[PDB]
Amino acid sequence: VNSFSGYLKLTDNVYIKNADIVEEAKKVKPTVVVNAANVYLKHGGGVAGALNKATNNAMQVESDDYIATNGPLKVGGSCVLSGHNLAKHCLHVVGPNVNKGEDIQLLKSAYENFNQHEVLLAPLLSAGIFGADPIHSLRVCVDTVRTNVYLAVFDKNLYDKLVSSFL
Ligand SMILES: O=C1C[C@H]2CCC[C@@H](CN1)N2c1ncnc2[nH]c(Cl)cc12
Repeated sequence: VNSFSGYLKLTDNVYIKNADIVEEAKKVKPTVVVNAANVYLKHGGGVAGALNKATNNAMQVESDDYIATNGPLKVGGSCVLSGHNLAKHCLHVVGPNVNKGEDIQLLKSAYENFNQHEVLLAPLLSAGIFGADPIHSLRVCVDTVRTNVYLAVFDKNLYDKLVSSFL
């Protein structure tokens, strides 16, 4: 039993809700919140910009130190950093950005990072400003993640479409 409330159950291990991941994180304080990161951990917009803003830029300060030490992530890769006031940990995961020409096949590799954590709160990778089809992202999530994932979908219209079209 966990503290996630109001989710629709899609499969044995995947749950979905129309919610703002920022507000959901602040309420649940999950062990792991997933960020829709880029390889530079520059959290300017989309989910990343929103999460970083909620940490009062502490996420960005920590991220800049991480990059200065380690260099950029790989597309499809991840790193674990602090969750600040939102969660114990933040798993920064880089899905391919279609608006940069990146290989959509890397989306499965991106979701594989979730399997290193028993329970996560997460957005749909590569959705939103990353330019991928959120319906496809949900399919890859369901077919790749085996741990317990709670998906927050900000747009109510998109949420309804994701539920109504789910096979
Ligand atoms: O539902 C979506 C899809 C998903 C990936 C693309 C960017 C946005 C757009 N809307 N996003 C979010 N997901 C969950 N929480 C969110 N909070 C804020 Cl602000 C945005 C946001």
